Order: sequence, then C-alpha cells, then structure tokens
Amino acid sequence: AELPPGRLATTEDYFAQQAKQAVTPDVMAQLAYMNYIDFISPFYSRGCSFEAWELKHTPQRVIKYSIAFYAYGLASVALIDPKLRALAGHDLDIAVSKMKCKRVWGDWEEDGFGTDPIEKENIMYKGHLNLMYGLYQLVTGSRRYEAEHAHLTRIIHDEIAANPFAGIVCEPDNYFVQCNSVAYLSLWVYDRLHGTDYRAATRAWLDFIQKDLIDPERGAFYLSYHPESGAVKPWISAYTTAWTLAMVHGMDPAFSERYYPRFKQTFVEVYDEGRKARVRETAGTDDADGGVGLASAFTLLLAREMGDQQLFDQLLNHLEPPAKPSIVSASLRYEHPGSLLFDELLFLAKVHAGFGALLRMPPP
Amino acid sequence: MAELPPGRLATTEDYFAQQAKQAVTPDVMAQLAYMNYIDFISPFYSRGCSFEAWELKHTPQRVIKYSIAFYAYGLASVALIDPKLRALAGHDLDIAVSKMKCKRVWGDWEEDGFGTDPIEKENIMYKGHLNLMYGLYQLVTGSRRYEAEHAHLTRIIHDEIAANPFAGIVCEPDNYFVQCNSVAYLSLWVYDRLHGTDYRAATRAWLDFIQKDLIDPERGAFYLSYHPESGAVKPWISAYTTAWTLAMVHGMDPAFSERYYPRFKQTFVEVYDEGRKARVRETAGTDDADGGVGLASAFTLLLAREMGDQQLFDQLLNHLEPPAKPSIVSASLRYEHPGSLLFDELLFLAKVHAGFGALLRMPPP
Amino acid sequence: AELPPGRLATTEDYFAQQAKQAVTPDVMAQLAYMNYIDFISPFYSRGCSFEAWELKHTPQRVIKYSIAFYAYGLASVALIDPKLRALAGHDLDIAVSKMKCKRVWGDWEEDGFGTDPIEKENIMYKGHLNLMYGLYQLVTGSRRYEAEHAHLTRIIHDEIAANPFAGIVCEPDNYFVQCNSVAYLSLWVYDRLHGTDYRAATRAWLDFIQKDLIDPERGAFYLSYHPESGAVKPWISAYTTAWTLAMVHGMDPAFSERYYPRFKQTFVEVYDEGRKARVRETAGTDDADGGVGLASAFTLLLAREMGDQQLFDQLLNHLEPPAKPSIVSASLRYEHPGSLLFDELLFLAKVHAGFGALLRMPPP
Amino acid sequence: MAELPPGRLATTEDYFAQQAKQAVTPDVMAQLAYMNYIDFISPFYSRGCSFEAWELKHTPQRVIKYSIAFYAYGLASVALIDPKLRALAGHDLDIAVSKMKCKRVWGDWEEDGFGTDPIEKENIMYKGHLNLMYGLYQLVTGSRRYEAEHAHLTRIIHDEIAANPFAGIVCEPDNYFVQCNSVAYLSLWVYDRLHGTDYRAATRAWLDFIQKDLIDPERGAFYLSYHPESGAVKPWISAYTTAWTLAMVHGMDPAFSERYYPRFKQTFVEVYDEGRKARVRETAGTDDADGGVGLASAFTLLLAREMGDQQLFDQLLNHLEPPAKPSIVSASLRYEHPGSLLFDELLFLAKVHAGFGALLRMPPP
Amino acid sequence: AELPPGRLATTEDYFAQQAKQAVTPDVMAQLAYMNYIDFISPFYSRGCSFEAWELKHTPQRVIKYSIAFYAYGLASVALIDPKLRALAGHDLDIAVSKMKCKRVWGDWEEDGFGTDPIEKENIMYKGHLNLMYGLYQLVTGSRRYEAEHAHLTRIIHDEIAANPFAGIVCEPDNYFVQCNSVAYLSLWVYDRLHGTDYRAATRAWLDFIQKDLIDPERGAFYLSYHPESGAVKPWISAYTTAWTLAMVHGMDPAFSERYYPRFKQTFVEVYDEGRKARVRETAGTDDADGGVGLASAFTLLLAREMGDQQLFDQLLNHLEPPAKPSIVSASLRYEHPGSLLFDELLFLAKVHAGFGALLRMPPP
Repeated sequence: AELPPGRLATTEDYFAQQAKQAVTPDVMAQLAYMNYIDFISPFYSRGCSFEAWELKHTPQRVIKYSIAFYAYGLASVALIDPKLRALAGHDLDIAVSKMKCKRVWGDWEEDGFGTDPIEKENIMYKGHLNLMYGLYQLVTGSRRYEAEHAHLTRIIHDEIAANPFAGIVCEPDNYFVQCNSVAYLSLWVYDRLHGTDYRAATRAWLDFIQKDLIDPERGAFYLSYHPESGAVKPWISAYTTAWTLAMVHGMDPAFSERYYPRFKQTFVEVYDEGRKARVRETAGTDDADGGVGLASAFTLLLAREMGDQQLFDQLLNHLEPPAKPSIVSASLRYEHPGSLLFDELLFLAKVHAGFGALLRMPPP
Repeated sequence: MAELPPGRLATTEDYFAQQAKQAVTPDVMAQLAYMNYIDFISPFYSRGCSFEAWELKHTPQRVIKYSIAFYAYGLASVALIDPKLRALAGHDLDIAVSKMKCKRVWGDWEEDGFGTDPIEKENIMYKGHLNLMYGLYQLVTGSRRYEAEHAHLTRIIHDEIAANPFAGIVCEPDNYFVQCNSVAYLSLWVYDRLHGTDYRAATRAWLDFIQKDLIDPERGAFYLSYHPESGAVKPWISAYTTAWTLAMVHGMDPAFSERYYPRFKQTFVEVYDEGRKARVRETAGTDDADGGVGLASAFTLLLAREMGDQQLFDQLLNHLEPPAKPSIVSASLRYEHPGSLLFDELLFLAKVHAGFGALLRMPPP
Repeated sequence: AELPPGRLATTEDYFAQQAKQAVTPDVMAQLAYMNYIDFISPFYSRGCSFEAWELKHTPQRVIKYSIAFYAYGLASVALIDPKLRALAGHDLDIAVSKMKCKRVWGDWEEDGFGTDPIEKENIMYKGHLNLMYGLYQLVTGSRRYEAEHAHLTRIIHDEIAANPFAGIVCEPDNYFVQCNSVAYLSLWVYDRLHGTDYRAATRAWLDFIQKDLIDPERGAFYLSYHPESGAVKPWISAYTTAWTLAMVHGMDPAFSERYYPRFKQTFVEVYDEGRKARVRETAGTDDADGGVGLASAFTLLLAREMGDQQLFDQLLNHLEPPAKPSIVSASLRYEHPGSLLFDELLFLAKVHAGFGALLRMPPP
Repeated sequence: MAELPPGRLATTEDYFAQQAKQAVTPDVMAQLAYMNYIDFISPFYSRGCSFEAWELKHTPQRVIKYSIAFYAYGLASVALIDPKLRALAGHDLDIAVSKMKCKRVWGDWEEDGFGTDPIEKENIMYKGHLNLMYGLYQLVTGSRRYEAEHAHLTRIIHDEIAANPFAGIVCEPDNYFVQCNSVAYLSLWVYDRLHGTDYRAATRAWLDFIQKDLIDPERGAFYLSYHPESGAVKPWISAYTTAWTLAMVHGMDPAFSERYYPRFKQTFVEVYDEGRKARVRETAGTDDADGGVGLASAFTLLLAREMGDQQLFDQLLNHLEPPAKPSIVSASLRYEHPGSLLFDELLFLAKVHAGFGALLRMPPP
Repeated sequence: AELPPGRLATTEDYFAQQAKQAVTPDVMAQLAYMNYIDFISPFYSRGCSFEAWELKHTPQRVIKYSIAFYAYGLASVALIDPKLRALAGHDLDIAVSKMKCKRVWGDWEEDGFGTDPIEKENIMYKGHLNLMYGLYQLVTGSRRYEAEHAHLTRIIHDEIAANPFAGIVCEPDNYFVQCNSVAYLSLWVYDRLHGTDYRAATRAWLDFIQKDLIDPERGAFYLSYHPESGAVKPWISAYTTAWTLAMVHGMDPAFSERYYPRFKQTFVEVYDEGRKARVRETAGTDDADGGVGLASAFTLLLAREMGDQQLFDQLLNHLEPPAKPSIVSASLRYEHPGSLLFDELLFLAKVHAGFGALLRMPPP
C-alpha cells in the first residue's frame, strides 16, 4: 500500500504482477538493462561474448549462476505477461546459448577435473543447464534444445542411480544440497514436458538430505557433504538453506513448510522497528550476510516462494535502498550493489511466480 | 541561420551553402586535416591494416567498422561539394575500403563464434556498410579497383534477401535491425546506379515489412530489433535507430521518411534553452536525453540534414558541439570533450552531408 | 587464567583442548576460514586451484609450507575432537591433493633442478609430502594414498642409505637440518602404520647433526651444510633450531630436552614485565625476527611441543595482538599478519598435541 | 653573430667556424660523448641489435630509423670538420649502418603488412636513408665493407625509379613523399661520386615532377604527399616537408633551393622577440608553430645551416635550445626538456652540418 | 684508527684483517647478506635463480660483473680467515655455477653476436669466468671445473695468438683494456695452478696498451679501441684506468707504480678538509663519478691494491656514509646505494688482499 523509503515499487505491486498481467515499471527497466544497449547488454546476442559481465566485474566462476538466475526470472516474466512471453523466450534462447560457452563452464577443465563439463559430476553447472533447457521449452514450445535436454536428463538420472548417496557431486567429493535441488527440479520440468517419471528419484533424495546434512531443530542445512570421508562440514548455512528450501518447495511443499519457521528463527534478524530484516549466514554470530554474502538475497527469493510478503518487504527494504537504484533512460542501474549476483537475484525475487507455478506454465 | 552561435565554428547557413559555393567550410577542412595530416597516426595515413588513430581515441574494436563507414559517407559528400577535393576524397575512400577489410575491423564475427568468413551469410551491419562503401568509392573515382568484389557482395546480399522469409538480412544470427538493413538496401541502389541493374526492386517489400510490427505509427518510431526465430520484437522504441533509418530511407523513398519525420520529432526531440538548442531522448517513457548507445542527438543531426531541417540542425549542433570544446590548432580540428562514441565522425558527416539522393546522383568525375 | 589483552583465548584453554575434547572457538573460526567460503577457502576442493593463497599474496615457493603446516595442525584437530576427525581427514585429503599440483612443486623444474620433484634431492618438498601421506592415513584409516606413500618412503630411505652424510639435500649441495627432521619423522609415521623399521636410520642422523651442524653450548643449529665443500654456513639460526627441536622431540625427546634451555638462553628475549617474548634469529644482534622472520612463530610451536606454557603465552602475546585478529561471521581473519605463514603457524601452535602424540593417534 | 645569447652553449659564429678551425665546439664534443661514452646505453656503444639508448629516450619504434640516419648525417660532417675525429666518425657510421639493418628498425614494414623484405620494393624512407648511409660511410672511411650491399641497393632504387610512371618511389604503397625521395636521390649522387657512374641523371626528371602539383611555387612550399593510384595530392602545404626537401636538394641543384628559400621563409617563418628568435608554422592558415609532427623549426634550422643563413639559424636555435635546458655534466650533453622527437639528433646535425654539397666533395681519408 | 662519521670500521681495521685472521664485523654482515636468507640471498644455491639481483634492480647486463666482483672478494676472505675458507669456496662454487646461466651471458645472443658466449670475442664475460674458475680452484683445491678451465684458457690463449693487436675484443670491434686485464690475470692464475706459461703473452700486451691506448703523462687510459677503424675514443676514463691498474699491479707491479701518482693527479679530488675524496670520470670536467658512475668505487679498489690507506679512507668516507649502511639482525644493508654494483665493490675493496697475494694463496 505505502511505498517505503528508497523503494521502486511496493511489495503489494510485485505480488500483484501476475493478476494484473503486467510487470512493474522497475522490472520493465531491468529487462531494458538486460536487452537494450548494443553489444554490452547481457542478452544482446547468442554469441560467446561476455562484455556485460566484464563491466560488472563478474568473477568467471559466477557467470553460470548469473545466467541461470536471469533465466529463472525470465520464466516468471513469461508467466506474468503474455505480451512479454516472446521476449522472455528469446532471452532464454540466448541464456542457453551463452551457458554452453567455454568461458562459462571452463573452470571445470582449468581446475583439472576434465575436458567435458557434462559427462560426470559438476552438477552445479549441468543442473542449471538442464533446468534452463526445460524452462526454455515450457516458455516457447520450441524443440530447439530437446535433443540435448533428453541427453542431459538421462546423464543426470543415470548418475543418481549409480551413486551410493542420493544425488550428484559438484567438484569430485564435494556434495551440496543447493546444487542437487536444481538438478532434481530439472527432472520435474522434463517430466512435465515429456510425461516421464524421472522425478521418482526425489523421495530418496529428500530422505537422504534430512540425515546428517540437516539440523532439523534449527531448520538449517550444513554447508556440504564429502562422500569419500563421510564428513559433513560442521557449520549451518543460511544461503544454502534458503536456496534449497525455495527449490524444494516446488517439489515437496510440505518439506519447506516444516522447516521454514525454524530457518527464520535461526537466521533472520528483524530490525528498524519491524521495517527491515537481514540474514546471518551461520550460527554463533551476530553479523549479517557473511560468507558468500548472499544470505539475505536468497532469503528474499525464499520469502517470495513461500508467499511471505512481510519478510519479503523487510528484506527488500534492507537490500535495495542502500544500493541506490536509479532509472535512467528507462533502464535500471544500482550505484552500490551490495553483493555478487545483485541485480540478478533482486530481479528474480521481484518476478518469481513460484517453482510450482512455473512447472504448471500453460502452453504458448 | 547567419549569426554565429556561442561556441560554434560556422553558421548553419554556411554548412548548408557549401555545395552552392563549391567549398567546404574552414572547420570541415580542419577535420579533413585531422583525418589526413600527421604521419602514421592520422586515420587516413595509409591503406595498411594499421589502426593507431583509433587506438589514440580509445575506439572500442566493435565500433571501428562504424567509424570508417561514417567517415566514408562524409567523404562522398566532400567529393560532391568541392571538385578540387574530389581526388582527395577518392583517395580517402580507397583507404577506407582497404581498412574496412582488415580482420581488426571484422574479426569480432569470428571471436564471438559466428564464423570465420564475415561476408558469406548474416552480418549485415558489416557487409552492408562495406558494400555501400564499395559503391561510393566507385561513384567518386570512376575506378573499378573494387568492382569484382562489389559485384560479388551485392549478389550475396540480394540472394540472402531472396532466400529469407522476412524482408532483409540479420546481423548476429537471429538479430534483425532496421537501421543495418537500411544501409544494405541503399547499397543496392548505388550498385544499380553504377551498373544499370535492378537489385533495388527488393526495397518495396522491405519498406512494407518494416511498417508492420517493427514500427509504432503513433510515434513514427521503430522498435529496437526483431528476432525471427521467436518472432519477438524488443518492445522499446529507439530514436537513434529511427533517425538513422529515416535518413537512409529518404534517399530511396523520400515520401516514407517525410511521412514519419514530424512524429519522430514530437516523440523524441526536446527543444530547450529558449528555442536555441535541442537534445534527443533515446526511448519512450523517460525525460533523459541520449541514453542507450548515446547517439540519438548525433544521428538526429544527420537526419535533420538529410531532411533539410535547418532549424533542428542548428539546435542540435548548439547542444552537441560547444560542450565538446572544439579547437583548431595548426589548421586541424580537435575536441577536448567528445560527448559520445563516433563523435568527430558523426559531426563531420552531418556538416557535409549532401543528401543520400544527391550522392546517388553524383555526376561522373 | 586471565585473558591477556588482545588475545582470543587463554593459554590454559589451548592446553586444555584435548582434555575437553573440544577446540576453542577461535580455532573453530580458523577452521571456518579454512573451509567455509566457496572457491576461495584453502580447503574448498581437491582441485589444482590456489585462490586462497593468491588472496593472501603467498609467494609460490611458500605454498608447500603453508599446506604442510595446515596439515600438521589438522592432524592435532583430529586428536582433540573426535567429532571433527572426519572433517580433519577430508581437509588432509585436500591438502595431499593440492600438494601434488605443479603450482606447488614446480619451482624445482623452473629453477633447473629436474622435471620430477620426487626422484632425488628436494627433501623439503618430498619430506613434507611423505609426512602428509602418513598423517592422512593415521587420521582416516584410508589407503587412498598408501601406494604412493610406500613408494616415497622407499625413495627417501634409499637416498639416505646411498649418501655419505646422514640425510638428503634440498637443492643440490644444500643440506638443512629442519628439512631433514620432517623426512625422518615421516619414516616414524610410516613405521607406525606398517610395522616396519625405516626409523632405524634416525640414530645415525642425530649423531651426524650433533657435529659441525650444532653449537652444543648455545643449543643452536647452524644455517646449513654443503656436502661438496664440507662447509657449514657459520651463523646459528633460531627458526631452524626451533623447528628442528620440535620435530625431533617426537623421535628422541631427550635430544630436544638437552638443548632446549640453551636455545632459550641464546635466542629468546622476555620483555614487557615478563608478559611477552620475542626471538632473535641469529647471534650478535638485538633485533627480533630477522632473516625469514619466523623465529618467534616457530618458537611458539616449540614451546607447545615442549609443554612450556609460560613461553607459549609470552610469544603469543607478542605475535597475536598486533596482528589484530577479528572473528566476523564466525570466521577468523588478521588485519596485520606479522610474517609469512602467519595464520598457518598460529593455527598449528594453538592445536598442536605433540609429534609423539600424533604418532600414537588411536585408530578411527 | 659573436655575443652568446641567453641559454645558448656556443655562438652561431662558433658553429659556422668549426670547419675553418678544424675543431668541433665543446658542446658538440659533449654531444659526441653522449653518443659514445657510457657502456651499453650510449647509442653508438656497439654494432649489436641493441636499442637501449632509444628505449631510455622513449623513441617510438617508427622513429628509430630517422634517429640513426640523422646522427649519421651529422657524423659525416664531423669527419669533415676535424680530421682527428674522422676515425671516430667512421666507427660510429659503421655502427649506424649495422643498427639500421636490425629488424627492430625496419620491422614496421612487415608488422604493418607490407612485406617481409624491407628493400625489394617501395619503402623509400627506410631504404633511401640506408643507401645514403652506405655512401657516407664509404666517403668517410674509404672502406668497402658495405660496397656489395651499396651497389645492390643503388640498383634496386634506380630500377624502381625507371619502372615507375611518376618520378621516384613510394614509402607505404601509394604514399609518395618528396622529402623521402630527396634522400634517395642524394644517395645516387653519393654513389656516383664514389663509383664514377651516372645514376644521378634521373634527378632532372624528378625536380621537374615535384614542381607540378606537389609544389605551390608562389609560397615556395611542397604539399604533404602524392598518391599515384588516384593522382591526388593532400591539399595542405608542409613546412617540415619543405625545409628537409630544400636542404637536400641544395646539395644537388643549388639554384632550385635558392629560388624557393625566400618564399618558404615568408610563408612559414615567424620572427619574434624583437628579432632575437624565430619559430616555424607547419602549414598555412594558422598562427600556431610546430604543429603536425612538431619538426618544422628543427628542420628549418638544418635548412638555414645548409643555405648559410646565420641570422635565421641563430633565431631558430634561440627558440629551440634554451627551453630544452641543456646541461653538460661530466663533459657530456643532456637536455632536461627536449621539445620534440629527434631533438638531440637534429640539433646535433644542424650544429655540425657542412652542407650536402660539401659532403659530396669530401676528400679521401 | 679513529672511526670516521657514518663509517662501520676504521681503515686500520680493514687493512689489519689478514694479520688478525679475521674479517671485521661489517664484512661478516655483508657475508650474511650474501648467504643467509632462503631463496633471496645471492649465494643461496647453485641454481639459475636470480631473485637477489631482481630485488636490487640489477640490470641484466650487469649481473656478470656483480657475480665476478663478489667472487673476487670471496677469494680474499679465504685468505683472511682460514675458518671462512670453506664458506668462501662454497660461495665461489655457486658463483661459477650462476655465471654459466643464460640469464647472465644471454645478452650475447640477444644482441645478435652468437649463440655460444665463449667461442670467440666476448672477453668481458669469458675473462671473468676464466678468472673465477681459477680462483675457485686456488681456494678449494677442487678440480670440479678444471676440464672447463683448461678449455677456456686455451680458447683465450689461441685468440690472443691469432689477433694482430695484443688481446681480445668484447663485442665485435670493441676493445677495452680493463676487460683484457682480467683475461690476462686469468692466465697467471691458470699458470699458478698448472705450471704452464700462458702468462708469457702479458709482456706484448703491456707494450701494446702503452701506445695509443694510454696518455702516459696523465697516467690514464682511453675509453676504448676499435680495430676495424683503428679509432681510439678520444676521452680518458678514470674507472677504466683504476680497474686496469689494479689488476695489472698483480702482474707487473712496476707498471701500475709508474702511472699511479699521475692517475691520482689527473682524476682525484680531495675535499672536506682532507677527510674525503671523489673521482672525476674524464678530463675537462669538475663533476665526480660521471659515465657509468664507478670511478670512485674502482679507485677505492685501486687504493687498496696499492696500499694507499689515506686515499682508501678518503674514498670510503665519500662513498659509504651517504649510502646509510645499517646492520639489522647481523646482516648489512644500504638504504641509498650510490651506484650500480655498490655492495659488491665496497665488499671487494674492504677485503681485497692484493691480486698478487691471491695468486700466491697457500693450498688448503
């Protein structure tokens, strides 16, 4: 109802986009940032050109995440406004094209892990890619990437079936729940499109991650698991948990519903007389947004996914005003982005229709 | 028309009278000196694949092709203005073509992953400018030095237009830009003038096409781009896109540009400083001038010239030139604060531009 | 005990970790620095990636020492707290993996000494590697590296047997007692694991180093020995001595016990009314921490090994407060590390359970 | 002539009297110490393909050939001035020729895409200076060390002049410069002096050719360049081009330069500071001095010397030297603030220069 | 015997080292600079590693001179203190090893003169190398390099016999008397060790350099001679003369005794009430230390060679105090070295026992 200080649109306005069949003017300005300027906008062309990311100082290892989060937001744009669905589809085609460039996945080879980023392991990369293939096809109805999608889904399914633990590692011997969450969601999306049952593996996964990987009282996942030693790194992680619960809510909403109030009690600090909120990254600290610095931004996405308007408003009042948004020539820019992936994650949270709603996207 | 405005080098009346006087203004001559004078570092020092002039101005690689082409367009009008500079213009156009073919210029096509050959398909911004340049070189000089290449490229363009389900050719795969097409189509008109052929016949279907989803008739403005694989049109209108397109189209179908020009002005042009100045908004729904690539005002200067709109030309040049702080040192022009990319190139072109139709009708040497 | 100014935990608390079966909170915060943040933490993955060391400006030639000192501390963490044994094992797996990357050992080739860093000489590198292979296996029970450990132990043993002096050189014609000390301890660890007697060569080594290499009155080793000429560089070195006596105390405690009081009288300056201590690197100077700048930090390790709580306290009061530790988001950082290898050596000294206790580590 | 002006090292009378006294001035000697003294970093330390001296002065690569050549030309006059320095001069010329052949010097030809061989065709600025240097080396020394190469290069030059439809040879393809040709032609005169041949006969047709569209005979000034493919001449007159050209031509056809010299002065030379100083505008239609490559005043100093114009020499050197803040430290000369490229080279050359005709007539060793 | 301001030891103390069989403490601190710190000290190892020189910004072309001058000093340390003889030998072994690295001699190839630095010409490089081979063997008694020494001596002898002028050039056509003086001394040393008569060539050389290459009234050599033109660069050079007279004094003491007083009159300025002296590099100037900047430092060496304590004292008072020596952790450093090769040449002059005394060094 009331526009908070430094905000571009109300929480109510974000949540009402889909009912209005229109994105807010600031979301439109973000899409302009994404698409407008020749050569340097991130969605200018399908080529293996990364000038947009160079200009933002994106570290190489983060590029795959930036593209994927953009793609996730774009899928919701398509659902919100039928008149932007073709644009969204176009941008998703670009996203998938760029994602396959060696500048994006080549860390796998440079780090010594292999020359092929798909064949085994590396689930953060190939999970996102497989989700993107599916969202592109849900938005557009095009089979342009279906051959590849059929292949990658099967690699994923086969690697899950072959592993003694439920899921797939990233680097060899590094297991992350948040990266697996994306891979499993990608199976749901393939099943929606094809009528298959690759998603049947999800139960065993949800059982596995609720053992040593979770503190069920705190509603929080541990940082990682390492199959060769059986070790779990003994610190709970807010950003890990927020991202994971958000994606799991589209598969097993009960799971996320169970842990969500505990997660909030463990990590979320409300401040400024109830107007704002910020998220501690681990236990035993008062500091917010430690570690990779993304706890509050992923919690914004979680709040959106769970329909928690009050927490969404508090978090965006913490994140957005200090970053000093402006809209210049109808395009959005932030003078002081507070983290990596800033515009990407604020975009995604502003539009996000729910993973379950994306799974149910009506045909074009 | 005839009082010299603050910070200006010559009056708008003087620019518009160059052809009648058969002489360029002294500042245009000073720009030609910047272009030609100093060993090794002037842009038109030699035909080699050397780009020191552009290194010194910090031209981004992707922009070089545009810089060369806009110089070439201006040089063709110099040839028409002053017969005594026609040979110099021909010389510079020979260099422009030579440099345009260097891999430093076109090599982004390969680096981006689109192909090793920049002519064979797509890439119409590059090859459209190249083809127009081949034609202008030959109109100016009467030389057939590049005719074999011109005959080949013209036919690749024509064939690609015939094979496409939409009217025209893409740049990057799946990126269609009306402005880049406008240059390719004009190149056909120039080939026809020189050869007596009818490649220009394809222009009608193109003008029909762009007046569908690609134009907003209320605003006399083209949308940013079209993307054939999805059928998407990026839903923002673009001033610099429009200005450039209407300017080139006015040499092919003057009525088309005349139809849209008053709308285009109302949509994008802000007159300010009590009527003395004007600046151009790049898109709708903003008060800001010169957003995006930052070239709206400079391409509108070209359009104003093409349309004979002396008042708007004067207003725009009053906005653009004085803050850039021109000076002429040793009879050569420099700007202390160029306001955009392609600044000296576009202010040169607008000052000399005789009209695309007049260039098509250039008398033989 | 009282917490001294600028300190994170008391000396009593460090010395009590093993009895409490728990690391202090600041040691845990160091382990979080080591393990927490994606890509940039030193123990993020097994890959040949060194971002953590790039961020700290570690000179190439120091990387091998950094890894090894971390590994030595990790072995003690395994002994302190059974619940961190799996984590420690995991980190040691990473340490061994990284230690084998050419970024770590490649100076050997770049300097012109050979393309293979194991086959001969180069005992600083291969001695640490061999000790690490053993510690990994004591901590984990895993044979992952046993084939390599068997091979390397035999190269070391053979090279010792073939040399006319007791031990092995680093660069050709450069003999250092500290580097040899690590190699010899590696034989003791191999013997613990396998039931062999490679450690029998230790007696002749201890006899040899007590000739021209030691000033027995000062309880101090000379800098180096150079077999081709028979020269010994005629300056005594505190860091050399402190490291060597520390490792030797796990093999022949009497040897170190004999020299330790003399070493202290030779090099250690107590100051600030008995609260602090700092160590001179050589004789004939009043300056502390000359040379490689590690005399006080290695003496901290020695004091821990010898059970000298008062000197430990004094040295840590000199070293830690000016480096301005803080714990941010439950992870330790120093604003002003006073030397190379700073966080590594303060970690190691805080947790070190004694080289003899590591040799005796009970099975998992 | 004989009061020492402010900031000067020696009087004009003293420079002009060197040859009559058989002794260089102390500042010239200090320059020769700069050139020869310090291990590794002096420019004439050794024959090797090392360029530290030029690295320390920030000489651009493309300028190195010119620096070596101008040193060589000054060294030839040193040999004539003082017999007791003739052997040193010869030694330095041996080094100059050696260095001139190093790829760091001529490699721009290949990097710019014009060929792997810098001698075979075109590239007359390089190979003209090289050919003149071979000749001066041999006049100074009597040595045939480079005679086989000199006979070859002289013939390549002669053949290329005979095969061209215009009189002379280009630098980069299609770039004709009169100053670069003047050096090539003078090289033929030197070869003829040494061998008794008549390659210099081609000079008459050259002097006729450069007096057509390449000259403004009323202003006594040459245009910047000629471009044989188009026939264009770049329409700006150039002071440095003219001063250099007239200086070299005065050793071949003294009447040619005597004709144009007063006109050249009126066109370009500004006397200032109550008659004590002079500075040279690079082109017409400006008040600015030393624009362009920044060498008009320094080449005019050389011309004044060649023409025996002591007053103008004095005025120019009063403009050039004092602000550059010479000092002599440990009997070696340095400038704190050289005012242009090639500064110490051109001031050296102008201080010693005995006249190109006199170099042609150098007595045997 | 009074210690002058800013000096580390008295002139009397330097000159008395050999009688006391001990180096002064500051010379010992220089030897610590040279030998102490891992990796970065110049005499750390025999490898082709040049960190020490990188840290002092030594130009590539100067490295060969630095190593040689260190080696010359080291030979006198051997003679001063029998207890440092083994160390000196060790360092000389390193010096020879380094001298052979392409980083040291590779300018010869980069300049276009050839791929082999000893086959012909290049007498500055190969003269120093040959002298070094001989000093190494005098100090140590070792034949480690004898095969190479026998070959190089014979290449030098053959080249002298084949030339129409007495000696050998450096770069083609560049003849320097100082570079020849080192080659000729190398033949004396070979003869001492082997009983041969390669030194018989010396007489014709001493005759030759006293023609157009010397101004006998001024006691000064010209800069260089250029056989192809017969030119002599017409400026006399103090550093050239000082270095040449110093080495010749070990072969024909009368030659240097003849010219020495003239050399001083020509180039040496006594100042500061007789306390200091500084050397002009050429005639017709008042400025000191022009050109390569080494006139005063090579005159320091000459004064030492000639036994001229007063001039030695005066020069060292000019050179050392402004360079602001300090000894930190028993190792010497200069804050403001006044020239290239500064620590090397002050080291050499402080220890130098006389070239004739080095030729007469007793066996180990």
